[PDB]
Amino acid sequence: TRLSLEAMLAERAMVARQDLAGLKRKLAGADRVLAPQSPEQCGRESAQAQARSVTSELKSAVKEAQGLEHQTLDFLEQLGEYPVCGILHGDHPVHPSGTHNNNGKVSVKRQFAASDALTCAFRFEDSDLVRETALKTTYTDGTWAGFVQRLKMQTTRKCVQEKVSRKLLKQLFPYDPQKLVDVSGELSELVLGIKTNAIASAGPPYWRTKRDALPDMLDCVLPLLYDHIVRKDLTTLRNKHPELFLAECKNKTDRYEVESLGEKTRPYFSHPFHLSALVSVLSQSFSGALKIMTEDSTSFNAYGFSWTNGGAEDLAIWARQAGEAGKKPPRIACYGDDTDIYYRKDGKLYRICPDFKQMDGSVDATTIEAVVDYVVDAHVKQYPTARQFWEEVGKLWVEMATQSPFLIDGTKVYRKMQKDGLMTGVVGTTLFDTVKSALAYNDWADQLMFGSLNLLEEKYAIEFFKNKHGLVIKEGTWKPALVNEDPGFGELWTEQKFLGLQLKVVRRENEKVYVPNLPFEDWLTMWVTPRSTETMRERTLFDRARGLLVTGAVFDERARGLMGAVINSTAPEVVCMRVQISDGYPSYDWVVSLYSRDHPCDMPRVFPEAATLIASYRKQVMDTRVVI
Amino acid sequence: TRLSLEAMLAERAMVARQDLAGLKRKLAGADRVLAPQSPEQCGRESAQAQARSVTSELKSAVKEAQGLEHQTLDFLEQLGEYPVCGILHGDHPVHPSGTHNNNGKVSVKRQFAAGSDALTCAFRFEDSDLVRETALKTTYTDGTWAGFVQRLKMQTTRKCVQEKVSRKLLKQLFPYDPQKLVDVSGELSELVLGIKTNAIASAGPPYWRTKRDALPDMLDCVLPLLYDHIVRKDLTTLRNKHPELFLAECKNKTDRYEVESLGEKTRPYFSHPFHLSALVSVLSQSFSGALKIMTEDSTSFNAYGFSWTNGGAEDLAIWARQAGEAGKKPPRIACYGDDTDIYYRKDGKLYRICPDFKQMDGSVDATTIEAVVDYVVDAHVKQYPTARQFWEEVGKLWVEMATQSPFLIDGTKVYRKMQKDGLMTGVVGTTLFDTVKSALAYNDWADQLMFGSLNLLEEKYAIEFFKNKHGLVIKEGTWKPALVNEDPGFGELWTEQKFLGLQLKVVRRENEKVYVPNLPFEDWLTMWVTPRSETETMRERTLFDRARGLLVTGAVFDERARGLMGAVINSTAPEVVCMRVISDGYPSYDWVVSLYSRDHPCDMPRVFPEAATLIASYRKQVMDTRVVI
RNA sequence: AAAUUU
RNA sequence: CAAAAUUU
RNA sequence: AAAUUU
RNA sequence: CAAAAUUU
Ligand SMILES: O=c1ccn([C@@H]2O[C@H](COP(=O)(O)NP(=O)(O)OP(=O)(O)O)[C@@H](O)[C@H]2O)c(=O)[nH]1
Ligand SMILES: O=c1ccn([C@@H]2O[C@H](COP(=O)(O)NP(=O)(O)OP(=O)(O)O)[C@@H](O)[C@H]2O)c(=O)[nH]1
Ligand SMILES: [Mn+2]
Repeated sequence: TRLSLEAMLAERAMVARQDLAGLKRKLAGADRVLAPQSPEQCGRESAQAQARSVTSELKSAVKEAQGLEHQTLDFLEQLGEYPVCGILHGDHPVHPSGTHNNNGKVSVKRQFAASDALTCAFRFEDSDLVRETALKTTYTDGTWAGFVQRLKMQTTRKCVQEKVSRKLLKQLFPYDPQKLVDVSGELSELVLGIKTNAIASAGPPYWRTKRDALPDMLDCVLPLLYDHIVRKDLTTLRNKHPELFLAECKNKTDRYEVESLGEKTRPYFSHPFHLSALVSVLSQSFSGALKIMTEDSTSFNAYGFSWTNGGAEDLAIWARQAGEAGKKPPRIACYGDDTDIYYRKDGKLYRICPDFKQMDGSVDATTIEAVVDYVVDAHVKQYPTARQFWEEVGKLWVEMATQSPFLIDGTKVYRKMQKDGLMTGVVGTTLFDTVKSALAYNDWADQLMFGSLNLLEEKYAIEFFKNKHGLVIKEGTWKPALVNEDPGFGELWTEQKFLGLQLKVVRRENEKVYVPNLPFEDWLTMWVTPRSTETMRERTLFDRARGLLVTGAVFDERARGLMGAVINSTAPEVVCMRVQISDGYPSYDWVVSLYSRDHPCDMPRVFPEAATLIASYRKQVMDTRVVI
Repeated sequence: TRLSLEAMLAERAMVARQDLAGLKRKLAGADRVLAPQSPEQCGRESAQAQARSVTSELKSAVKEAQGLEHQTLDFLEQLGEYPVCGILHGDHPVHPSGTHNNNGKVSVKRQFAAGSDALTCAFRFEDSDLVRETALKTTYTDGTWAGFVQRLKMQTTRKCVQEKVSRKLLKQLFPYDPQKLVDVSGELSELVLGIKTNAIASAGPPYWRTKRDALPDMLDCVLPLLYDHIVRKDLTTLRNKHPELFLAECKNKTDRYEVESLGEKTRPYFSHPFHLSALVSVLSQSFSGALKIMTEDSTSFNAYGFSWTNGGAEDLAIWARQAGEAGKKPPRIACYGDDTDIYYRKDGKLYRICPDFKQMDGSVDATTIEAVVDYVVDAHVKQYPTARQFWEEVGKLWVEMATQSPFLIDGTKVYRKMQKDGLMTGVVGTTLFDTVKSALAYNDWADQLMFGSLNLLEEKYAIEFFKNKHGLVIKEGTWKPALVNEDPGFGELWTEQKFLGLQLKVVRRENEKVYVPNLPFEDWLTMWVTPRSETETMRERTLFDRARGLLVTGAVFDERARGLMGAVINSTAPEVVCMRVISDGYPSYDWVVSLYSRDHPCDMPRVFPEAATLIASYRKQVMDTRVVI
């Protein structure tokens, strides 16, 4: 009741942005700063019909592939059935009563189920292109057949142990010791500091979101785990409550090639919240301290690299200092299985952008153990009072990464027969892949110095990584290319992709700004396969179009036109409504600014008078000093 | 959707306090710090039945009194009918279609309706005969036509006396800090945006909706129009073209009324246009913020701003004691509207009078009103001279609203007060105007004591004096001088009289004396059973809040009232105590004593000390990572 | 809430 | 969405 | 949101 | 709740 008028106006503002009908009415006359758009190609009805037709074909293709028989799970170790956890937190079990329980045994059921975006594509683009694009890739749960095949490939690959030491990791993966979290502090506070996905599964035995399981984890399971860690008593705990150390093997819903649905569906592992949270203390602290290649010339690390705020140009600057192959250091930087390589032949700069196939399967136990050691050691050198505890956590970490028992479908509990091979989904997954990859390329570079310059060639490179590192180069990814070291306006560094994107130079006045880029076809693939009321659907179209523009679609003339069309199609009320109000849009100029070294600024408003129109008030200066 | 666990816990905490069902489950049986309470007298069904029975009698009494004929409104000037305002703000009229409009004329309909959980609680925990007689004596009601018109006439037609007043005299009685005054030479929009108001109060004509709903129409449309016409000396053009912009509504106040006197007494007030009140509030609120009170400055007669808390109750006593021998040295006099505390000595002994004026607004003369407006405007322009002319124009509007505004009552007929004298209660500054008139009269009273007229201490001559010399009527039985207990014993009263509706009492804390407000049980009980007013939960929560409020105001210092409020508090379900709406605390005796003392502020004690952790299902446990393994 | 990436 | 990096 | 006061 | 003062 008793409120200042200023405050009252603010309250009215918030409330107003929730009333769609009122927004629609107040914005109805407003000047709209339209995005650049390409013209319509056909009407709603035709576009919907074409979308329906494509969706219908995809649905049958997916349903057929999902119907395929899957091969036996004999390649895994069998450990029988596990009893459901009996642990109570107050008046309820930590494992909910009616869930994931077949006659007292833990059970799971894999889901393999069978577009607004697609309609937009047909509305604004050539039918044949949209149709062939939409029929090649689909966002899907995948297939049993594909799931099991990839699982086998991930769990039974012949690996090679890397030759690694702390000295070598210090060189390739330098970090700032002062940025490491003081893990000598009290454990509860440290755990409370970790970030996570609130709606991700908390794993066994919570069988609900991390948000829902949080109290059960912190108040009940974590102290129990701590007590048993510090008393060297984990085996008692494991035997009495096996579900506390159980993972779930899941099929990843993803953008999969329709052609290969029955051969390829990615598995990952969801671990218990209490274990992942504990390991995250070390892992997230270490991530925060890690340098990237653009900050330290010895680092092979791109885990942490950003294209924005000069990053794209930093990559180029870093790359150019690469030396003559066999004489001076190349420039190599790794992010998981994805690597950018620069070297000179007769002073000319070359680039390779190779990838590894099902890489996690090739990550050897030595590399995993060395990475855990390096992270643990980094912390205990800086905070020595807590050495023993964190070494124990180190052991759990390694176990989760290599040997965790797991469910797939039903009650049968499996384990990977060999220790080698990374259990994708463990905390630190990406770091493990990055390190394995970097050790291999570090060895590769050493061999160049010893004179073996034929390792620059596809044939010998593929042989080398297979034989010497147990790593499989993805077909067609070893294609050295002459780099455009100083690109012209609108020209590319090379046609190759690193971290899914090409590097290009665009003009601003007479300056060159380095920005990400892809051909239209790639942007279109992303557009028509979203990674998923009428109002929320309309708003999602708006948001996805903005996102793609920002990522680099704005620098492709056809993609920019498509995204702009979608943006301009979004009703004013949907643009301006309160959301989890973002009523700006990525203009070309703003996106260029984002990738440049400019100070951060807000996206331009779609409706510049929205604030005042929504409030039904535009301030007018009234001077109290006037002569009367 | 990626957050820290700490943040996730915080989100869960906020959500949890809104999930009543979950709160109910988690706090069921929780360790509860019970308030002191008197025992149950009867159960709910019996108490509800008794409440129903009392409510039924009150309803008939009110309905009968509302049926009484009212006297004609011929004592006011008639101005005919006003056309509804045609001003548009964008796609809508400022005066909404189909409201307050009788065939194109502004119209209004007075509401006198004949419409308790509180009463049920009273019966649950107190003697039936006492609750019943208490509840039948006072009711919260719209009042009556008969009573409304009688008080309206008394307010608009009283023979007033012009005060002898000047800036010099007001500086003396109403000192202020000039440095606290708002810089009113700033830009107008910013100044207006800075005023506080009641969001759900009527915005008046021509908006005919809440201030919250009318705010854009006011700021964006009407206020600039008003400003343009002010600065061009063109207000009469505006008045003629859009009369509704300068129209008030005369309304009946819903209030606690004696059932006996329903047909004789219902308070009238005036609701003015938002644009005019907002403008004047810039000056008035600024001035209120600068005003000193009697406990800060020995010359001040002003209690507008006084607080009983944080030593205030003791400050009153300290201030009072320095009163001198009547006819030799200054008394101690302090005014808040029509309510005044007076201290003097006869043969060195301290006496107290707590007189009140009857329908005081009717007695406030136009000279006093004009002087107060001048004093406030001048205070600002002395500090910020660049804006003199504008604020003098606002000064003129201010006077017009407080003495001569045209107004509706019921139907389309527009009235005006025939005489300029008499305050139109509801204008911005209402309380200050009353306070000043009252203080001028008492200042004169005190002067006459010095000139030798010591019989003005006596009821007979005091009443005569205020009537004849100031046009003010002392309410009967409010002039009763009393020997003050200057150093009160533990549990003793300063005197039995009320100032600002409360007695002053001394309570013991260890071996210290703390000065606190107090009333007899019957008064607290009257307040309890007549709330100044939806789920069962919100009703239960309101009971909890009213019980706490009364305790804090001083009910905690009466044994039976403390017991009643405590019983209500202890009856409140845990979920209702702990839900999102300080909130989950209760006023213990010790905490309330601390509030009235000069102690630093602290939170009320928790009803459920471990509520936070129980609700979260998490108690932090220290786990040491430095352990040897 | 959204986009890209691994 | 299992862990994650980069964006607004 | 709530109590008292004018 | 017409303007308000004090308080939680
Ligand atoms: O969502 C993801 C995608 C990829 N990765 C990591 O990326 C690495 C390789 O990805 P992958 O092992 O999942 N299969 P992939 O190599 O993509 O097969 P292909 O279709 O031939 O390219 C693995 O080591 C994963 O751990 C993730 O951790 N999460
Ligand atoms: O709710 C209120 C009460 C009082 N007042 C103002 O304060 C003045 C005195 O306040 P008052 O409330 O004590 N009563 P008064 O009308 O003088 O006589 P009576 O009814 O017999 O006790 C009134 O005359 C009004 O101007 C208000 O503005 N609002
Ligand atoms: Mn990959």
